[PDB]
Amino acid sequence: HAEGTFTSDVSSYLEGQAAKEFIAWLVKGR
Repeated sequence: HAEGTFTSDVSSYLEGQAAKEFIAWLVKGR
């Protein structure tokens, strides 16, 4: 922890994961 100090990963992962919702929306919209 200490903004860079590992923390980066865990967060980026949350982001990288979350994205799906919209990534798929464009199909999972009809």
